[PDB]
Amino acid sequence: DTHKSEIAHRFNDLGEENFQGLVLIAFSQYLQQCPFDEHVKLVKELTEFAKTCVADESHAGCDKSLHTLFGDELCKVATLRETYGDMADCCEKQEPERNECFLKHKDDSPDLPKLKPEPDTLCAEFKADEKKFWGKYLYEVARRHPYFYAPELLYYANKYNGVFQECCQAEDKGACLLPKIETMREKVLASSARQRLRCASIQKFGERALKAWSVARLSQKFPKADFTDVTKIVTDLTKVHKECCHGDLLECADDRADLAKYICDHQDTLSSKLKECCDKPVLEKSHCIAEIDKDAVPENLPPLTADFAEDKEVCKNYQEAKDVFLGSFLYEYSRRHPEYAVSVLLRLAKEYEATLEDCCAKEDPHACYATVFDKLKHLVDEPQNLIKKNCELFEKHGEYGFQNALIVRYTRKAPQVSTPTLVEISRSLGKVGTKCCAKPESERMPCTEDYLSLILNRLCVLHEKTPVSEKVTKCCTESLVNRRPCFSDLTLDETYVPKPFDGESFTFHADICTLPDTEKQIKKQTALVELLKHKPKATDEQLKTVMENFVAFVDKCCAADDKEGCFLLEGPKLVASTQAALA
Repeated sequence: DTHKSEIAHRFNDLGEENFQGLVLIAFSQYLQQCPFDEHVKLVKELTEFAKTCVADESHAGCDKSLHTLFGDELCKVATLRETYGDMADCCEKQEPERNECFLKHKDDSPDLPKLKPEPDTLCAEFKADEKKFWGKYLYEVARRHPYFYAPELLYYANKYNGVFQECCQAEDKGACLLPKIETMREKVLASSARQRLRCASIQKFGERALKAWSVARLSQKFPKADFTDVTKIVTDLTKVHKECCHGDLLECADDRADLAKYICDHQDTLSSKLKECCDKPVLEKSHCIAEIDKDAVPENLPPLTADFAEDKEVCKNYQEAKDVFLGSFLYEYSRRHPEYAVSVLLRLAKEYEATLEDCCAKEDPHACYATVFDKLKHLVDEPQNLIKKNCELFEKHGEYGFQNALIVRYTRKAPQVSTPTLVEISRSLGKVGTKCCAKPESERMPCTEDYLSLILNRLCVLHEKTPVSEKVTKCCTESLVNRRPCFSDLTLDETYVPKPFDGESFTFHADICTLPDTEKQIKKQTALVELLKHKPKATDEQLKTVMENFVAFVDKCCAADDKEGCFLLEGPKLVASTQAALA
């Protein structure tokens, strides 16, 4: 809800420290290139005005919307616009427009230096000023991921500190810290992808899509809940995510706290896994609930054919009460299948929907949709063969082998996409092997579908910033829930006109010899993409030969005395070699 003084309301609800955090996150996600201390000052200033309004709401300005209050604060420190971008055009414009402009200016792949844990330096900062060091962590992560789930970011900031709380007390700082923060960094990135997809769902496919996702999601976590309760929690959660994804972070965090209290207050009718969450403080409590496993399927449930195929009122309910009727279907189908991926559950509901839209226009609707479930049961089969086929490729060729094959397959599907993007996304798609293939059946599809929906979303967010491929635009915008099988159906893009020439686009150099093995990979794989981009019908067999010429060439020259000399005298016969194998 809103109060006359929203700043007062949020500071009271949230308490200073999380108020401060979220305001830092907001500024850092709005101005991802601005320096830390210009932000800290903006936050100290908002905080003081917040305090004023708390003491006296009757004071001037206190009734201003949070947008107003944020933007005039950003616009003061930032007259800086030169090596910024176009954006200082926003400040000039007024509200509600200046805010939209801001939001529109969020950069999904800023080009900021990957940060390298320097254990001693960071431990120093912790001693001087934990608070600053807390906020330092927030600033760094928020600006690299400007849609990161803001109250979850506070949770992570606290764990990041409680880590140095523990290891900065050590003789071996590194051997302590650097395991912890690598492990935590992986979750942070996973959280970041999950949220980018939530914000893509509402932003490009409307609030309806996000709502469907949550019904499916929540029905899997609390399957013993009735559709009334699920519907109430879905409503509250959709609004939490709507606020967070629109930058309304004080309102997000506050509504999320209220929700987490409602869940915990009702835990006896929701899931017995909540016992482990519900005595925790607020942010840990919310995080634990976010992370909750599905529950077991409730026993003694009737068959879905009852309400969904047999009920005389099917077309009636679909026509008269469409969104809630599909909602009910999604809930009932989802609570019965924890072994299903959410994007799959949603795919099934869309196909159920599409069948009714065909069938209810006919003379005998029931004759037409009677068998709808046998059809949907089969849509679950499609992924299985390919998932199976890919896990076999992974077992036989490991992660590297599986990324190289994906690089060939996605370079062929989308040869216009920039080489660093094709490398990044292939490399992430290939990690699905490691993540999912040694799972059992009950988790395997959800594992794979889930993780692919997250990385394909990354591709589409990147592609929206610079659209280059017709077929990518198509799969990204056609249907959210069908993105994975769309990208799968994509074949060699015959509309692509090959890279005729350049002067030796990719050359290996003696520098390569010292890079860490990881980075030597990304160099080989870049070179693979460039090979494919110039000879877009090269065969699997030709491609494996040239990769083998890449590896033989580097091994020979990295093992040479005059390393750079070998790259320069022998480089040329790799170019000819490749030429000769491609004919």
